[PDB]
Amino acid sequence: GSAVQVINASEEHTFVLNEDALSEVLMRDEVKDRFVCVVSVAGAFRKGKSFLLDFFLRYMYSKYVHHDATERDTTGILMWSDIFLHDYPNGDKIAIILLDTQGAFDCATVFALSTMLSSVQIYNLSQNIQEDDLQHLQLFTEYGRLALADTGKKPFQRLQFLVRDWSFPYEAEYGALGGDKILKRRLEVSDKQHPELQSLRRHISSCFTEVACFLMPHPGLNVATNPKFDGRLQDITPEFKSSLRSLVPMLLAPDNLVYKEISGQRVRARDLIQYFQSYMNIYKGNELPEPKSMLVATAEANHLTAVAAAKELYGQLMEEVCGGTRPYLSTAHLQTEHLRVKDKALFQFAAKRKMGGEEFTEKFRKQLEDDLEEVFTNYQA
Ligand SMILES: Nc1nc2c(ncn2[C@@H]2O[C@H](COP(=O)(O)OP(=O)(O)O)[C@@H](O)[C@H]2O)c(=O)[nH]1
Ligand SMILES: [Mg+2]
Repeated sequence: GSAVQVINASEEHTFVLNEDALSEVLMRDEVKDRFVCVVSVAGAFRKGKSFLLDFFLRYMYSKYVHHDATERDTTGILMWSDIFLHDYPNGDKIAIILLDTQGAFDCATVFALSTMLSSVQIYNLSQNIQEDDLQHLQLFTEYGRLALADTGKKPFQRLQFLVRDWSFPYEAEYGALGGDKILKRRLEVSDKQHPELQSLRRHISSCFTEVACFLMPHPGLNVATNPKFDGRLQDITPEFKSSLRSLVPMLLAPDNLVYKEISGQRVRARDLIQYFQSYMNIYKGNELPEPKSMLVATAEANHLTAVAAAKELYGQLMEEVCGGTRPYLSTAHLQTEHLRVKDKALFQFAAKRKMGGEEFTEKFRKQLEDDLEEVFTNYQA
């Protein structure tokens, strides 16, 4: 059809990455600018995830495109082949990504990826915001708390508690007005004497730019209880549809378009392909052990990305000004000219600022020099 959803990982029995696959799309000339949205939905299998998404399209394909008319046996996460570009004026230039968790679910421990990798997380919850649901949000409030000391800047931007089939609008009215009555409660109250480490209601704010909750009307017994739905639009309750119209926009079009911001700085799309394979290593270990750091893995991709960011620059400053149509023959101070570009590759490397440590970071520029300086010791003399 018009577009497909590409797998990124599998599971049974290992936990492969489809490196090419992810790469075979992000690298399209949406190589940029600003990965960003990066909107994801996750949570309870068949609490209607891959459906809220399916309206994210049949209602986005038409504010970015035609402005009027017109995981079967594997987990991992989805990406739609289509991607939604923008913008100007003071932008950006922004690609738009949709991920839809799925597959081996029986929240099935692949909500961290789909959150580590996301500028807008939609925790797709049912009935109520329970405590168990609140307990899956631990391994970030610590991971980030470190980072809070470390980077100094809150990782994670927006988490959207989405309550599907909320059923007492008389206490709290459907939508954002009541999303933030219910939420505010359940992060007061049982912060008072009741649970132990889930008392991370105290740390949450710090680790997210925006945390907000939304309450959905039950759609209807006919959608809820039917195998392979289509019917018609009437077949859905008006209360649902009226909510979408407040929902989907609320999230989409800028500035509800949320900038993916590692360290404290936006990121292009060509760098996701890094962050994707980086985390994914220390997930089920790549060997055995987890988690909390995490901060090892984020920094180590926070960093190796600037290397490849300031190595592309090297060539694309050297073999043009210092080579190519006037090639590889002595001057004898192309060296002097190469020092310049090497310097540029370091003087303009320290873009300010990534993160990871001190002896941990500069470890890399040690290997920029020794990987930059390996053209001075070249090529065929
Ligand atoms: N109760 C309820 N059911 C829904 C809602 N939205 C979709 N469904 C039903 O959920 C099923 C599909 O869920 P789906 O998104 O594919 O599974 P998931 O991706 O794993 O969450 C179908 O029966 C839909 O009728 C909702 O808001 N409430
Ligand atoms: Mg699904």
